[PDB]
Amino acid sequence: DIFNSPQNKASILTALMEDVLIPKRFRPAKDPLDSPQAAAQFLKDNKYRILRPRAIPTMVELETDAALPRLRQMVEDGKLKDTVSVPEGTTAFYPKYYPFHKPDHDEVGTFGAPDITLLKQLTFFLLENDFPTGPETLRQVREAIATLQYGSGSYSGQLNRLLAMKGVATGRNPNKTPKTVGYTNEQLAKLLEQTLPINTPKHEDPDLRWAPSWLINYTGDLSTDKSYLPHVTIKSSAGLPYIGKTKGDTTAEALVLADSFIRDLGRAATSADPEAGVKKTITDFWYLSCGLLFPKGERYTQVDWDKKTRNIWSAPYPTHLLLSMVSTPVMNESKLNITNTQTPSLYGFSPFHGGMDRIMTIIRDSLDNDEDLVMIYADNIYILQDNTWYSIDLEKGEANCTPQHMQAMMYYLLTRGWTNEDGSPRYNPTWATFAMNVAPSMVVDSSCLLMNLQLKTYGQGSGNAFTFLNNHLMSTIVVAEWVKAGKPNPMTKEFMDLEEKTGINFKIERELKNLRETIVEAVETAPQDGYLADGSDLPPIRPGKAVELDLLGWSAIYSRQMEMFVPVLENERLIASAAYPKGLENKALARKPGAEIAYQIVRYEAIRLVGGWNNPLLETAAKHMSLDKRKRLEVKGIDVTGFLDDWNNMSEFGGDLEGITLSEPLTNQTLVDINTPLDSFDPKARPQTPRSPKKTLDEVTTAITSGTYKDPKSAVWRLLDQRTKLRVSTLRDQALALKPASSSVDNWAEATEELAQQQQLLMKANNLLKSSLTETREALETIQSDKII
Repeated sequence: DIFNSPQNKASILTALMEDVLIPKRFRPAKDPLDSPQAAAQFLKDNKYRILRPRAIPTMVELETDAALPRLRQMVEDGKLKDTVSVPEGTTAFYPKYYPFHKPDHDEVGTFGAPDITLLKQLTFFLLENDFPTGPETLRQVREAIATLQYGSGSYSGQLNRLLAMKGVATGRNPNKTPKTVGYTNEQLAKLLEQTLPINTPKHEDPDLRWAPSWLINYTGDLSTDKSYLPHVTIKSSAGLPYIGKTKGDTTAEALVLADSFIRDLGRAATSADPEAGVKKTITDFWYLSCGLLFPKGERYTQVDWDKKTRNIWSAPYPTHLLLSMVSTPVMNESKLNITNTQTPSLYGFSPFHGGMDRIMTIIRDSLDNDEDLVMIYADNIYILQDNTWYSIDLEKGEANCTPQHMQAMMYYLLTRGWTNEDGSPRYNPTWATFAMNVAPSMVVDSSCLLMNLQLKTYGQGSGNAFTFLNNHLMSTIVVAEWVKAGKPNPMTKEFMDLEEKTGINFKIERELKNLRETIVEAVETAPQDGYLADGSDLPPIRPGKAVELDLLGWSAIYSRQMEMFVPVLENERLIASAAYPKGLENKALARKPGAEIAYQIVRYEAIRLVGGWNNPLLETAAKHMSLDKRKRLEVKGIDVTGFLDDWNNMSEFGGDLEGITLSEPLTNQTLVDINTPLDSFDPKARPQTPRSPKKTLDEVTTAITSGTYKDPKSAVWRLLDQRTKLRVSTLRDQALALKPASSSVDNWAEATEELAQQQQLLMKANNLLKSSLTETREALETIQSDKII
C-alpha cells in the first residue's frame, strides 16, 4: 500500500490550538483608551473640554393619570402603563453610557462579516465568463473586503473623532456666527427663501402653542384617535435620563418631561424674575442638552479603525420631541428641490422616476447656455463651472455650527413656516422662547456622555433633529460668499479663502473635468444589448461610460431603451456595500423569521437595483444567489412575500426606491418601473420659490451686499429678531409685546407695531443686551449642590 493522498500532520501543540483569494477577518487592535481614566487623560492631554459632571435625580414612580391627565382614559382602558418613572428623587446619580464596539479585539463575529459567499460566487462566475469588466470587479470586491470593515469602531476612534471636531470648530479655521460673517437673521432668511424654500405647516396642523401630550387625541374610536406629534423610531434609544431604554419603553416619561420643560419655561419666562426662573428650569433639565455619544455603524478603513469612528449624538427623547415639533410640520410640506422648483436645493431629491434625467437636463441646459450651476444638500455643495463638475463638502460639517446658526434657522422656520396668511404668528411667546432663546444651546455647543465622562460638544450634535437644516444653512453661507466673491473657480485660492471668510471648513471632493465631452461619451457608449438597451433580462457585455457626478452618491448612465439618463450607485459605494452588506439592522424586525429569511434575497436584489444590474460579473453572481434562495423557499413552501413587498423597511437602499416589490425576481421591467417618470419635464415650467419667487440667489446676494434686508418689515418678525439680542430677564416684557399678535386680537398689527416701538426703548440699554444662548449654556453647565447615591 503506496501512493496515498497526503494529509497535513501537525504538532500536538498546534492541534490543541495561505489563500490569497479570501482575505482573513479583521481583528481590531486592543484599545488603550477603553477605560474612563485613560480616555479622560487622553482628552486632557489634547486640551479637549471635560465638563464638571452633573447628576440626575433618582427615578420616582408616579401615577400616569396624575402626570399625564390628558391620557387618563388610555390608563382606564388599560392601553397605557399605570405608572411613570420620573427623575424627581431626593438623591441623584451620575449617568454612565458604555456603548458596544463590534467587532473588537476579543470578539470577531457575525456582525460586520464580509460577504465571502458573494466573493466566492464572483470568483466561480469569473472563471466561467469572459466579461471584460469582470477581473476588475472581482479585484475591487476582494480589495474592499481586505481594506474595509463594517462596524461600530472603537473608544479610540470616537475620542479621536471628537478631537477632529474640536479642530474644525476651533483650530485652523475657527467658527464664525452668521452676524460675524456679515448676515442678520433677516438677510439669512432671504437667502434661505431661495436655497431652502419652505411652505407653512398644514392649516389643520396645530400651532406651536401646546404641551406635547395635548396633541394626542384618544377616545377609543380608531377612526378619530390621532397623534399630532412627530413620529418616532420606537426601537431607538431614549437618551438621557433613560440610558438602556428605548423610545418605546419611555414615551409616557418623555411626554411628562417635555410637557414639564415647556410648561416650566413658559411660567418662568412671564414670572417676577424671568432670569432666575428660566436659568433654574434650564439647570434642572440640564440632561436634556446632553447627548449619548453613540458610535455610528459604517464601512470604516481597517488601518484607520482606531483613528476615526463617526458618532451619533443621541438626543434626549423630550428634546428630540420638542425640536421635531418645530421642524417636521414645516419640512413635511416643503419637498422643494431643483427638479420641481427653481431652487439650488436638493431637499427631497430622488434620482429614481426620472430624477437623474431631470438633473442631467438642467446640467446639459446650463452647459449649452454657458451658465454656472449650484446645488445644495445639507453639507454637500455641487458647482458646475468652466465645463467642470465640482463636489464640495463641508469638512466635518456639524463641527462648524454655532448656536447662532441654529437660531437663524429657527428664525427662518418661525417667520416663513409658523406664520398665518395675515402675518400673525402660529406660535405663542412660550414656544418662541423655547425655539429662539433656549433650543439652539441645547444641541449646539452643549455636551455629550461617553462612559462616565460628560464632554463638551464642539458644534452641533450629529444626528440631532436639526442636523440637515443647520448644515444646509452653513452651505448656504458658503455659496452666498462664493456668489459675493464673483464665483471663483473651486480649484483656486480665491475659493479656498472663503473658509476664513465664513468660518466654515470645506474641501473639494471631486473634480469631473470635460463635463460636456463626458456626457457625449455616456450617450455614445450606451450599449445596444441587455437591460435598458434592447430590454433583455441580461447585463450588457460592455457597459457604457458613467457621468460620475456622485450626486448624493449617484452616477448617471444613458439608457437607449428609455432615451434618458438613469441613476447607478457610485462605483466605490456599490463595491463597499457588496463587500460589507449591512444586516437586518432595520427596525426590530431582526427577530422575525419571515423578515430574516426575506432579507437574504432583498440584499442581492437591492444591490442589483441600485446599479449592480449594469456590472456583468456582479449582476451574474447576485442574480444567481437571489434566484437560488427564492427557488429553495418556493419548493419548501416557505412564504416571505409580505417582507419582500415591504422590503424598503429592511434594505439600506429602501428609502430611495419606495413602493416597488421584490416578491418577483428583478427583470428589465423592474428597472423600467423605477425609472418611469410620472410627468414630462420642462425646466422652465418648474414653479418659482414660495417666497420672493422672481428673485434668484444671485439677486438676493447682490441686495445683501447693498445693505438690503437688515431688518424685517413685519413687526412680529422684528420682535423675533429682537428676541435673539435681548437677555432672559426681558422675557416677561417680550411676551407682552407678542401677546396681541399671538392671540390675534382685533387690530393686533397696529398694537404689535406700537409694542415694538416700546421694546425698541430697551434697545438702548447695553445692560439688557446679552445672548440668551450664552445664558442657556451657563445655566446648563452650572453645578448646584445635591446628595448623590
